[PDB]
Amino acid sequence: LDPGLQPGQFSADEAGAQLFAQSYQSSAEQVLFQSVAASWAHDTNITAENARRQEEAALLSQEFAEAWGQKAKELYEPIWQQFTDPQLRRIIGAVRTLGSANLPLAKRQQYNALLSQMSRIYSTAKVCLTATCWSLDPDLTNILASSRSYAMLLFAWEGWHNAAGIPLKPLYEDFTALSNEAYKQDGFTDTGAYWRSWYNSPTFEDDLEHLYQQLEPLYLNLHAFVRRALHRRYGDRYINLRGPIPAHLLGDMWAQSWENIYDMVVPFPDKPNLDVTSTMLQQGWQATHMFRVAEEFFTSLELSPMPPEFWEGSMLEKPADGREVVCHASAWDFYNRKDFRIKQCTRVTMDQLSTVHHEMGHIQYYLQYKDLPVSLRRGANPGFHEAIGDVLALSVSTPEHLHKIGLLDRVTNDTESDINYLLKMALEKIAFLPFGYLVDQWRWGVFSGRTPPSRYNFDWWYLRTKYQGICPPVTRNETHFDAGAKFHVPNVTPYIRYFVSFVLQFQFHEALCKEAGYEGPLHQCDIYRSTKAGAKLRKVLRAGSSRPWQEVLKDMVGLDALDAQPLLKYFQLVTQWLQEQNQQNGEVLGWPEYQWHPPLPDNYPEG
Ligand SMILES: O=C(N[C@@H](Cc1ccccc1)P(=O)(O)C[C@H](Cc1cc(-c2ccccc2)no1)C(=O)N[C@@H](Cc1ccc(O)cc1)C(=O)O)OCc1ccccc1
Ligand SMILES: *[C@@H]1O[C@H](CO[C@@H]2O[C@@H](C)[C@@H](O)[C@@H](O)[C@@H]2O)[C@@H](O[C@@H]2O[C@H](CO)[C@@H](O[C@@H]3O[C@H](CO)[C@@H](O)[C@H](O)[C@@H]3O)[C@H](O)[C@H]2NC(C)=O)[C@H](O)[C@H]1NC(C)=O
Ligand SMILES: *[C@@H]1O[C@H](CO)[C@@H](O[C@@H]2O[C@H](CO)[C@@H](O)[C@H](O)[C@H]2NC(C)=O)[C@H](O)[C@H]1NC(C)=O
Ligand SMILES: *[C@@H]1O[C@H](CO[C@@H]2O[C@@H](C)[C@@H](O)[C@@H](O)[C@@H]2O)[C@@H](O)[C@H](O)[C@H]1NC(C)=O
Ligand SMILES: [Cl-]
Ligand SMILES: [Zn+2]
Repeated sequence: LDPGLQPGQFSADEAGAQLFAQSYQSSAEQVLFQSVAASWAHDTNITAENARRQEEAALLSQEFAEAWGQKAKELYEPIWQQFTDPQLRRIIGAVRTLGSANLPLAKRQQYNALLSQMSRIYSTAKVCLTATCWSLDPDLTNILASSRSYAMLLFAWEGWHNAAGIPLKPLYEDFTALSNEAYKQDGFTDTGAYWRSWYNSPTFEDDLEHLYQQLEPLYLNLHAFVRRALHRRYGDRYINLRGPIPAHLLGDMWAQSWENIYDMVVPFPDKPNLDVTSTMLQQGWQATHMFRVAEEFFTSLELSPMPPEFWEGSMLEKPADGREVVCHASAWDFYNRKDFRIKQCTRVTMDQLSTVHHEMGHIQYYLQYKDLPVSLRRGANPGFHEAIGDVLALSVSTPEHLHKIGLLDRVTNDTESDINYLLKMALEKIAFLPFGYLVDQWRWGVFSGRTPPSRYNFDWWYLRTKYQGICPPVTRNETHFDAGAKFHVPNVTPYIRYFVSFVLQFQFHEALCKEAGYEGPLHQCDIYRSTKAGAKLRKVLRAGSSRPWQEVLKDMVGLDALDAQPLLKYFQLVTQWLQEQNQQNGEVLGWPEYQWHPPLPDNYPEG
């Protein structure tokens, strides 16, 4: 590690602790910058040489983390817990936390290579027919979204899970052992405990569970209604009205979002067609337009536009030249207060439009807190970061806002239209809740040793059935590693943030709508052009992680805790409607025939 990047001396009291933190953050900017740059170079251009460079960049970060970490522990370890300044307690608490830098050299390199190999496998995995091969993004995504052929959907589902999952398992086991080894030397019982500590709530898991209890009836009812619709199209052989839904029929590879089957479930088809995708295509929208339209919403709020460095540096389309990339969307902070980028293999679609806003939400956060000390450049909690863009997308997707941007010709205000809109939103937002909740439950069990390699898939599918009410359409066994077929698992990034942001985003929406002086039903609010809503959001963004999230929430929303009530109020009309539909249809809520799996199609597997 470069002499300039190494730590000096500071006194072993609270006041020396203050000066230590000041120089730490000064050197960290350059280390973070070269780390992110090396990751950028790789994720936008997956080569062995670029993986190597990224790995050597991670080693440097680990040396850095070691030097300042050992120093922070040398001076402050026994005393920093009783320190009077709680913000200093945070930063020093984070510097005494070495992570992977706790590993000896050989194991650091082992760790770094594993992250690189898992990433490459997920992002370059393909499903071959017999010479031509389909990628996840766009090919398999498109199939799952628009094919209504059972065997074609199954081919894509099975192919993807087999191709991504199977080779990942050995590497995932080794990663887990080394991640746990690293973080246990930091005093955590396992890596899952570390991840959970970011929410600093001794009661985190109980709070989440109480939240899910309130939300579960909404899911059960959406599930039953949707399953009925699928039965009408796939028949009695492939759909069990008292069983779980096959996992490949819900419009999405992970059955995590159901918006793509909206056309099958829409209650009042005579009302404006709220799936704007075809209108976008008919009008000739491109990635560029999508990002510009999203930017303009942000500026209508008197938030920052994207800087020139964003437009010149970002990757907004999947490259056409022989180049493999990580296609999964991400927002990037280079930690030089100048470069900020999005990397997204953008598709011309309504859900991709929401994704664009979601990604730009991350960037906007980066722009607003760029002048904070480096350690305070995070969300109030990770869920805050995830909720920013979705909140704007809640406004954008209202029929009225879509009309304003030329994506919907007619404007209607009636109970039929509302039911249509709220159902579409439920398929996006309510359908996700079980999945957003279950992913880290699985992964927390893995980290704790409750779920050993011998039960990876067994436990995955237990949770998938328990929460989502779905079943794999083909038989799985422990050779399969179906969790590794989801991006966030091999890319070693946490998931509970998304369950938190799905609750949080309706809390934010309510507050910004009230702040904008909007008096109507919550699901018809559009905060577009509300500078008052903008100023209120800006305060949250400019705060970064400088204050406990409970206080930031309180200032914004009026409550210091997560709360499902604004989500419930938002969906009240369709919740009551779906209940009534199901009772009139004499549906069974849930999947009592838990053991049920669909048969194979007659000509499986040949297409
Ligand atoms: O860029 C990311 N994170 C990206 C993932 C990533 C993490 C680490 C390394 C590399 C990449 P994403 O979550 O923007 C990338 C995207 C977001 C998304 C999807 C969608 C969407 C909407 C409708 C239909 C389908 C998808 N909308 O937004 C993501 O991973 N989403 C999750 C969960 C999700 C789903 C729906 C949704 O509305 C929001 C979130 C998923 O795809 O499974 O991190 C920024 C950041 C910085 C500091 C602190 C916290 C977060
Ligand atoms: C779509 O329509 C709804 C419903 O509109 C109401 O009911 C209809 C059947 C008709 O009788 C309408 O004339 C009637 O307004 C609209 O929701 C309503 O918005 C109005 C105006 O913003 C609200 O009135 C306000 O109510 C507050 C108290 O909460 C007062 O302080 C204000 O002075 C003002 O009177 C009304 O509460 C609200 N009604 C309901 C049931 O939610 C909605 O605005 C409209 N949406 C769009 C996009 O046009
Ligand atoms: C993708 O990464 C590779 C490195 O793996 C880049 O190839 C280098 O490009 C420079 C300048 O063109 C050459 O001087 C080097 O000799 C190349 N290195 C190797 C190992 O071939 C390549 O430029 C990147 N592609 C894109 C589009 O950015
Ligand atoms: C796990 O399963 C592997 C493949 O699955 C099997 O073949 C497919 C095409 C389906 O027909 C399915 O019913 C079968 O389970 C097997 O090749 C492998 O041997 C199994 N692993 C173990 C340890 O038994
Ligand atoms: Cl998280
Ligand atoms: Zn995100």
